[PDB]
Formats: sequence, C-alpha cells, structure tokens
Amino acid sequence: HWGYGKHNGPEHWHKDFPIAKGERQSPVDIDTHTAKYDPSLKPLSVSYDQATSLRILNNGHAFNVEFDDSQDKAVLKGGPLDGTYRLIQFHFHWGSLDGQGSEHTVDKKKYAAELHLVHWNTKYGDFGKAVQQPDGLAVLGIFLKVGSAKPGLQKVVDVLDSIKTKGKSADFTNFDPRGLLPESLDYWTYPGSLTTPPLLECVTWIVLKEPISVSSEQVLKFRKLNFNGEGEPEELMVDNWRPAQPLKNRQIKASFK
Ligand SMILES: Oc1ccc(O)cc1
Ligand SMILES: [Zn+2]
Repeated sequence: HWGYGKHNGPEHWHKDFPIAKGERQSPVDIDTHTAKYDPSLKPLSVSYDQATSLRILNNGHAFNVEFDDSQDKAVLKGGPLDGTYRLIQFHFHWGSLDGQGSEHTVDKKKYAAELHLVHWNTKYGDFGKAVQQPDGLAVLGIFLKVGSAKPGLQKVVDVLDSIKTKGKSADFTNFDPRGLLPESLDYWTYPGSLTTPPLLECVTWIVLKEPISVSSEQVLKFRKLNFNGEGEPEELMVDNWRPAQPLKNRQIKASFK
C-alpha cells in the first residue's frame, strides 16, 4: 500500500488518490511575510482539561494516541472555527535527521517534527461523516525543535518500545495533551487536507507559530519505531512526512499582528 519510500511515497499517491493534485492539499509552506493578520478571527480556545486518552497504536505510518470522543471532553473552538470540534487522536511526523521532519514549513524552514491534534466538527455526528464535509475537521499543528526535553512528551516516548511494529497497540490512559502545547497560541490558519491518504479536503488547519522543544534523546526514540509488522524485515519509521504542496488559490491568515 502507500507509504514514504521511493516506490510508494508521496510522489506516487496521486495514482490511487487523484485529490493528491487537488485545489487545497496540505501541508504548505507558510510564507510569513505574505500571511496577513485577520482581525475577524475570534480568540482560539483549546479546552483539554477533561480529555480521556485511551490507547496508543502503531498504524504502520505513525503512532496515534486515541481519545474517547463519545462526548464533549477535549475540544477546540474559536479562532477560524464555527462551532465545536472534538479531539479524536494525535500523532507526529518526523525525520531521520534533526534538519527535517515537519510537514508544514515556515519560510521554507523544516522543523525536526510536527504534532497533529485531529478534531472533528460535532455538527456532523461522528468522524466518518465529518470527513464528507469541507469543514469537517480541524487540525492543530505544532512544530518540534530539538533542544531541551519536553517533560509532557516523555510518557509517550516511554511506551514506544511496546508498539514497535505495525498493528501493535497499548493502553494509554490518563495522558494529558495540555503538556504538548507551547506557551503561546499565536497561529496561522488556512483551508487544507489530510496529509496522508485518502488526502481528503476537509481540514481547517491551525498551525502554531511557537514550536515546542524536545530532546535529541526523545526524537531518537521515535526513530526506533518500525513501519513494518513483527517478523517482517525492519524498516525504521523515519521521514514519514509529506512535503509542501502548491498553495493554489488560498491565503494564509495570521492570528497575531
Ligand atoms: O483525520 C486526519 C488525519 C490526518 C490529517 O493530516 C488531518 C486529519
Ligand atoms: Zn499528520
């Protein structure tokens, strides 16, 4: 199936998913000088106090921390968003080397990794019907740079040994995603897509300007995971990022002056 190698990576995905060459694909380069402050944006509200994590899973493309989204518990609202979006999962994209790994770039700068907190619009009832809508999803994207350890990441790093290969999962209750957020919620926003197949164009992206710092040791542990399943030849899970796609007829709006 699709992946990130020479033979099945991003430059191939359009064959099975022609929306790969669509009009509002993600990620994009954020040209900070061209992004315009939008005084029409309402304050962003990240409300993660009642978040209920359940499980961590290696899906062969990344690992996902999954949440109970059967009720309004961890939600995103405000900023560009109309109504309430429920957190369903987070995951990361990262590099084989510290100089690459993010999907969005900032004035062509690649960070070492990028976190995506995926939310769906509760007007649509569940995630599967939300991905049939042009405003079905909101993804909060957060850059990681290598520097000081992030203490609120270490519970994720420590469980990775238990989900090394594709299809492995573990319990992952009581994890507080507030520990992954930077101090500032200044952001850029634009309409885009899932960055993995099926590449659906449902996503309001909200990309925070402030990166979080993680340690070299933390990111090295991400790079020990495997794309393959248990008892298949080992292929390190690295460079699981899609490069920037054409901006087309879109404008990137800033939340800050
Ligand atoms: O459900 C989603 C998964 C990945 C994305 O990049 C966006 C939404
Ligand atoms: Zn992602």
